[PDB]
Amino acid sequence: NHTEMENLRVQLEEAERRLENGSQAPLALQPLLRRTCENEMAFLEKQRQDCFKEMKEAIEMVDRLQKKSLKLATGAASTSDQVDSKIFALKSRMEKIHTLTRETQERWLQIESLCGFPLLY
Amino acid sequence: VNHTEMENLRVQLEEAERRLESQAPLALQPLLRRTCENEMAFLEKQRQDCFKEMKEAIEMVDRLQKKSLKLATGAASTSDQVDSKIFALKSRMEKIHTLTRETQERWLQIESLCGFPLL
Repeated sequence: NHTEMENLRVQLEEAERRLENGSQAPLALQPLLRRTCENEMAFLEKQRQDCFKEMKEAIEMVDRLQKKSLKLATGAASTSDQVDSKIFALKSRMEKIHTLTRETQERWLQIESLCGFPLLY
Repeated sequence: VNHTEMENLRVQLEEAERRLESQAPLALQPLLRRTCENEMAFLEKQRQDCFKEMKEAIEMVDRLQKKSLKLATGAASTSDQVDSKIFALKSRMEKIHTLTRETQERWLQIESLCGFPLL
């Protein structure tokens, strides 16, 4: 009972160390921040999941195009053009997501070290 | 530059003034404000998605009243399954709603352990 326990070990170990330095935040914070940190990484993974899933739809669309009169279409974009810029968007988004998760990991490492206890992964 | 960097500063300087005369290191307040702001944003995007799906559903119900039929096996009709689409959605919206209450509490608690504002 359960991960509550490993938090405790984390806490007890630092309490021992503090009873004997650097930046230290109150030990009551460690479970609250480990939870927070964990929500945040989860939220990122689910964004990464979605972009993957949407990239997979895109691939399927390209498969359809290649498989399957035409008209004029105006001053707009063809469906093929629409798909190519779908991919572009998706790939920029996936880059955005990748840096966001590096930024977030850094932030959490900074928080750890200001706090004086572990929290990441 | 300026922007929210300034506001954080006023938050920090103010508390530094009180501390000079539970405490977390003041350098934490900007990192924690960012973090907290992310979490509420992530939450809101979820509330949005679920709203958007409850809207898709309302649309299905409408299409159903508008518009031949076989035996269908030992399963659920189109209207049966839409009705359960709505049930799931309503539950998700409820879990989403409690989650954001729990999350606010956590941040207030964090605030109080830290000794500075964050929401």
